[PDB]
Amino acid sequence: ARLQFTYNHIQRPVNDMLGRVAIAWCELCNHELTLWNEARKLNPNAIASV
Amino acid sequence: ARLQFTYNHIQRPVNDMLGRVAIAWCELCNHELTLWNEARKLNPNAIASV
Repeated sequence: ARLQFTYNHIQRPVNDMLGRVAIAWCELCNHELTLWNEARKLNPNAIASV
Repeated sequence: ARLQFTYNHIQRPVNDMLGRVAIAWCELCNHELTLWNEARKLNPNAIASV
């Protein structure tokens, strides 16, 4: 708990590696939400029941 | 670089393994393109903005 953010040269690779993971999830959510919100308008009963 | 494609019995398992990976990606692209290209006709503004 005292060391976690003090060693700058260890944190830089982590910020890059985890930042890329966070972005990948964000792009995937936008893709799925866009398809789901369009199907919702065509057939409300099916989408709501599922 | 000299060994890579000369040891025939090593390359056969690799051709099978990687051939299967390439096919899996190809089938997945056809599935996603088909859904995306239909949504594009229903709501061009939402799809283009994303």
